Parts: sequence; structure tokens; C-alpha cells
Amino acid sequence: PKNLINIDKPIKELPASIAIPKEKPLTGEQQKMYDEVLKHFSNPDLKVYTSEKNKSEDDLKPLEEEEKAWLTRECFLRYLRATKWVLKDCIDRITMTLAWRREFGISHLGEEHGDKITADLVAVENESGKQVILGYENDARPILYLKPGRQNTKTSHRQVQHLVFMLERVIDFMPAGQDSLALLIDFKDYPDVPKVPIGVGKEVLHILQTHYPERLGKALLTNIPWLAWTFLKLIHPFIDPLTREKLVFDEPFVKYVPKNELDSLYGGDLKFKYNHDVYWPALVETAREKRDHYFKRFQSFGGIVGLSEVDLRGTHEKLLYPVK
Amino acid sequence: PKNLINIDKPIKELPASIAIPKEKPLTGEQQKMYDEVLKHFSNPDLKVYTSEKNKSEDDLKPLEEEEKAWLTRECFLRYLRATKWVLKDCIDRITMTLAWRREFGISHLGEEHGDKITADLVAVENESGKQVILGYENDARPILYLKPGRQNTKTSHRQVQHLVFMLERVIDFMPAGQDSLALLIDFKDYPDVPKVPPIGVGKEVLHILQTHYPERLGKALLTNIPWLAWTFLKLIHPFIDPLTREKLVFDEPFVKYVPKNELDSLYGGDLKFKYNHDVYWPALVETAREKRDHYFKRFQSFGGIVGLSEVDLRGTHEKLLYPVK
Ligand SMILES: [Mg+2]
Ligand SMILES: [Mg+2]
Ligand SMILES: [Mg+2]
Repeated sequence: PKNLINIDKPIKELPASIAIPKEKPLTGEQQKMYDEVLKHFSNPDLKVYTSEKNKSEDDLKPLEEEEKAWLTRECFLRYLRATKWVLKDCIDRITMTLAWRREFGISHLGEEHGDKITADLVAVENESGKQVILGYENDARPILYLKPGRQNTKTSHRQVQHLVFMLERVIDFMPAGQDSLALLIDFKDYPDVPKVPIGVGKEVLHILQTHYPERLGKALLTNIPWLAWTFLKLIHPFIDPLTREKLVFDEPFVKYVPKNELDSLYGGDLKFKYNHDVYWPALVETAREKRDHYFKRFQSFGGIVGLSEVDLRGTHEKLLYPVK
Repeated sequence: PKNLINIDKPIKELPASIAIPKEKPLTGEQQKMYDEVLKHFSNPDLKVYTSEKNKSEDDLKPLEEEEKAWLTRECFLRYLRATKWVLKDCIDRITMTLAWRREFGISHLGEEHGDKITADLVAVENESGKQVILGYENDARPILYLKPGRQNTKTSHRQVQHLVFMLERVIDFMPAGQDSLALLIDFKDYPDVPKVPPIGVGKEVLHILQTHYPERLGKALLTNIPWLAWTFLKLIHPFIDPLTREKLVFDEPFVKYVPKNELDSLYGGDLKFKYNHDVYWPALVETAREKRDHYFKRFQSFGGIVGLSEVDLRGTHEKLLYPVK
């Protein structure tokens, strides 16, 4: 019996023991395309749709300060890679995500600035700890645990709102220099949690594919029921090699996560029991700290579109990536 | 307006409204390898391992009559396609499936010839209708429904025995000219079935399907998928290899792939089917037995040799369509 590490709150900072991967350098034509996107969203006269769902050319609103802070160098790069470096597609996708973010109630970088999705709104959804932000894996990705066997609410739109909220918070926890997350999915049934319309799948799929490009860096799956397990194993080789590498179906998590960063349930050193009244306020306060820092940094650098997340999340006095 | 067709038993014969897809005839170089497989398994002094798991060169037994009946032209082709037309792999794979069939208790083509896996042994596993053999789809494949939400037993080796048994029964239902099946999987939870409150069967089942049932899954239709799995299956769908992707259908109407008169009404068909074990099960057992009897007597009438075709063994024409070299 090993000696585990007590923990009941999210790990605030990436430990120094985990290095941040180096970014792939951009070809000449890629930089040129990047500059066009930068130019498009730097336009002082830019106006975008008030929603995605009900978008109209005749109902537009110029960018808010908070939207400029979201429109980062890496945001541009995520969409460029998602759209396979097609300039018009990149611009439209970004535009539509801005549009969706206003509609959904998350365009203001936090409830502190007017977001309608609040911590208090979705807190009940996390009551049984069905989603947990905790730790960092080998490539400095923040970890999001998903535990559908701990489901505590009935299907509703609020489930989607919680889903999006937790995604935004795990993004708040990104270390400077990283912009993708790791999903750790535990499919076990937990009877300890009492089990309680339109299936939310379609909306969640639309949200993940359309508004969260290039965010899934790793997905680790464990405690898979037999039929699902068999299915996943039968199809794994037929999955495209570059997607295949991102997906791990029932292998030890310890090979992708350092032990002191991993829950002991899955072979790690962390002794974690979800305690809502302790965990939830810690996550909310920690996420808020990160956002305050990020936004202060953004204003200190001119409050312009195109700033780097490396700089906005970092602490160096001078910009590592100055804006053209 | 809705007028459904009453049914409570397996449909015995492919309707004539469904064509059997034409086989792609063998090339010149493929025939050559095939003949080598036939020659190997035609050897009258051939001896095979008595099990896969505990295989030994010093524990061998000759081919039984019933095993020669299993060693068909199409059996050879299934392995040839599976092993990418590598002769040594093909022969070895076939050999190990024969060995596993003996080990597992299904080497005799039915309990009537001494199979330890019997209808009575596994019947309790089907009591709530978690697996149902019923109907034929657009390409004449017999349909096997999987309904994991109706699980009625505790995890055990018997569950594997039942899975194999049902697979073997759906193969008995192959129309002459077809050798792949269609899986219709409904993931919905049926609370009306009492759920039992212990090693997972996945590793064994995976090994069995991959190693011992090559080229059997012609089609899988998935429906009533919970949101999370649904999103996953959609998120990964395009990244699946094309030839495998068209094989898999994730939450699309079954009516595109199955004629309505061959399809359960619950999935948009015209068959009003309610699973009644004391009616369904005996009828499944009887019909499969009839099909096996016909298959085996046909085998005997054509010489009782290795390499006969399933088209002839399941068919009724007086002359062989595939005489053996
Ligand atoms: Mg509008
Ligand atoms: Mg038939
Ligand atoms: Mg086989």
C-alpha cells in the first residue's frame, strides 16, 4: 500500500517538471495567411452577427473589448489549422464562433463582465462531480475528467450550458504555451449517485466541431463496458493514424500522465474525493484569478486583437510575440 | 394508417423480392492460392490440434466428417480475404479455428452430432430477447438484433457461449449465396427487464470475433445511442477507413438498409414483433436444425468432401454449381 497525496482542489499551476511542447514554425505562405486574418479582425469598423442561430446581415454589433481579448494569435491558428489554411473559411468560422459565443452567453470572458452563463447557474450540474478539472498530463495539457456514470440531472439545456462552462474553465487552466486539453473518460457506473427530453448530442456535436476546433489533444478511456470495449478495439486500427494517436482505449493512464498529476482510481498518486462545497468554489476562484490576470495583461499591452496566449497567460515583462 | 404484420418467429427463407448479390468471380492468381488451400485441407492424412488455447504438436486428431462439411469453398475464401491472400497465414488461421471450434464445443455442426454447446445450455441467456435472429436486409444478409439494454444475466462464460451459439444460428440462416450477416444494435435501456446487481467477457469475445469469424460482419446498424457515445461516434466517423465506414451506420433510418416487411416496427419497419421466449426460441432451434440437416445431407450426397460450396450445400439444385477440382 503506497502513500498517496491528499488533494481536494484543482492544481493551479503547471509544475516545472512538465515541459511545454514547442510550436511548429509557420511556412512563408502560412504567415501571409495569418496576417490577413489579423488584418480582418483588427478592422476598427468590423461588425459581427448578434447570434449564430438567428444570424442576419442586418443585425450586427462591433467587437467588445472582451472579444478582442479572445481574438488571439493562437485562436487564429486553431481555426487556420481546422479549416486547412483556407482564408475565407477561417474568417467565417471565427466570425460564427464570435456570433455563437454572444448567443450562448459567454462572449464577455466571465460573469464578472456580464456572461449569462454563471457558476451559480451550472453548479448544481457538477454537484456529484461528474466533471473534474484537475492536474496536467505529459504534454502540459490540463486534465478534464468526464464521469457519465456519476450523472445526477435529467437531460436539459442546462446540461449543455454546464458542459460549455467546464470547457471554458479547463481552457482558463491552460499553461502559457499550450492550448489543447486532455479528456480522461471513466465509463463506470457509480451507484452512490441517485439517477434521475431532446437528447443533447446534436447540439454538443455542433458546439464541439464548430466552436471548439483544435482543443482535444488527448482522450483517455477507461472502465469501458464489454460491448463498447469490443467495438472500440475492433475499429481502432481503421481509424486515421493521426486521430488514432490522440485516442487511447483502455491502456494505463500512467503512461500519459505523471503519477502525482493523476487520480489514484486510475493508477495515480492523487487521493481525490470530490467534495462540492470545497472543490467548486476553489475552481471558480482559481479560474477567475486566471482570467483577471489574462485580461489585465491584455489591457497592459494595448487591448488589441492578435496578442499571444503565451504572453496573456505568461508573466514576462515584454512580449514574446509582438503584433505586426 | 399503419397496418403492421404480426410475427413472433424467425423468418425461414429469404423472400424472392431480395436478390442475392453476385459474387466477384476469382482471378487467375487467386484461384492458384485457393487450390493450394483446398489441397492442404484435402489431405487425407491431415491431423489438427485438439484445442487452440492448449495447442501442441503432440496432441493432434484427424478431420471429422462434420469438420469437412465446415471446410467449404467460401470458408476458404473468407480466410483468404482476411489474411490478405497470404497462403501460410490462411492455412494457419483456418487450422486454429478448427482447433478452437473443438475446444469451445461447436465442432460437430450441431448438438445432434455431439456439440457440448446446446440450445438448452444457453436458452436462459435469450429469455428476455437480448438477441433476436429475424429477417433479411437489402443484400440478403440475415439480421441479428443485439439489445444490450435487455441484459438479464450476470457476467459469466455462459454469456460468451450464448453469443457464439447465436452467431452460429444466424450463420445457419444464410441464404445460399450469402455468407455475411447484418447486426442491428439498439442501445436503449429497457427497465421492464430485471437487471442483475467477475471477469469482463470483452477480451475473449474480441479474440473470438477477430480470429474465428473473419469476414462475417457485412453490416452494422446502430440506433438509440446515448448522447455521449452518439457524439463520440459522430466525432470519429469521418476518420474511419472508407471500406469500413460504409459498413457502419450510426443513427440513420434502418429503412434505408432493410425492406420494411423484414424490419421490426420499433425501428421504422412493418414487423409487429414482441419477443415471447416459449414461442420464439423453440422455433429458432427447430428452423436452424432443419437448415443444418439439409446442409449436412446435401454434403453427404455430394461425396462428403472438403471444398464443397455453401451455395450448393444450402441450395436445392440437383447439380453442383461449384464442382470440386
Ligand atoms: Mg440577429
Ligand atoms: Mg435463410
Ligand atoms: Mg470462420
